[PDB]
Amino acid sequence: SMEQVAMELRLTELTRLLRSVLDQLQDKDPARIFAQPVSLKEVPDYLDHIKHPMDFATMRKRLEAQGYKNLHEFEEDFDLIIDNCMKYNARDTVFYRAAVRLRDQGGVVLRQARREVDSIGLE
Ligand SMILES: O=C1Cc2cc(O)ccc2N1
Repeated sequence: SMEQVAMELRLTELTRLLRSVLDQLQDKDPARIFAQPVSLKEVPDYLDHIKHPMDFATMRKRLEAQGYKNLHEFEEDFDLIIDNCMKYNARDTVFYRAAVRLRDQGGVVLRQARREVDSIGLE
């Protein structure tokens, strides 16, 4: 139907915006601490601690499959990256501190993304 196509165009548009958001968020992780899934070889007990692992590579895969239906879903995954890290790692670690900085710097980007999605009406 034309309606299905129209909705698919909207999703494709949302995906374009979220790709820009994702790039901006990942730029705030220049150490690439969150670039890839935590290695279960390097950290064999990780899944005993963290029940829903997340990372930028995994988000990017879901994104390119047009797997985010709205900004909320995307934000959920971003928050998993930060929240998982701040639980597994102690306060005095480079990992925890990187998560705090990513959360803080990233709030700015996500604040504008919310306004843009609403105004352009992408969801
Ligand atoms: O959250 C993490 C993931 C990781 C990998 C590693 O080799 C050492 C520490 C930590 N903390």
